[PDB]
Amino acid sequence: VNSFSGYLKLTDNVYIKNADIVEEAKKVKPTVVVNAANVYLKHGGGVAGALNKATNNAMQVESDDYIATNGPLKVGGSCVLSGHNLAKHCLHVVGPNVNKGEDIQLLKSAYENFNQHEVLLAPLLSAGIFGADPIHSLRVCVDTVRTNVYLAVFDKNLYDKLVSSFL
Ligand SMILES: CC(C)[C@H](Nc1ncnc2[nH]c(-c3ccc(S(=O)(=O)NCCO)cc3)cc12)c1ccc2c(c1)S(=O)(=O)CCC2
Repeated sequence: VNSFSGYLKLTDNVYIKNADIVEEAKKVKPTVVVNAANVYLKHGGGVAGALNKATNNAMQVESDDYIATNGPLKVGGSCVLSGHNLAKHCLHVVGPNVNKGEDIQLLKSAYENFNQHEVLLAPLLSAGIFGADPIHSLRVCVDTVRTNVYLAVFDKNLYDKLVSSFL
């Protein structure tokens, strides 16, 4: 259960590893995997596309049914759906996409959703092509998340810059 390996503990509740979140989910089958979602839960590329491809599109079929019945999420919001073969549950969280003018204050609301789950495997919210400064996203995670979060960052260069900034 939640057999995370090779993480570096940064704080009492934040751990980090240079790894593909999809490979970590396949190995660990955690209780919760976090998806870096958008408000219509369309998993077209990046982390969301990779997690969806690893479920062979089951995540996308389920997300479409959630959207049809409940409507879109808001930026900073989340929903809990099945984790299929990757985890017991998938927590779809929408961080702001600064490359599109969404406010950075919503990154704190996005990480606050992690607090409803004791243990989570997660990506660094709003980083990559969402345009937020990735070291700033790690500072918001550290100051906002109180439950146990295991961050998988699939880039050794960025992992080293995050760990150098933190230590
Ligand atoms: C900052 C960056 C290093 C980080 N990336 C990632 N972090 C952690 N696990 C990751 N897996 C992949 C991946 C991609 C594609 C594929 S593939 O389907 O092309 N190849 C399949 C081979 O089995 C296979 C894994 C990316 C990745 C990240 C963190 C946050 C965000 C992004 C990206 S974003 O997707 O640009 C926008 C949403 C916010």
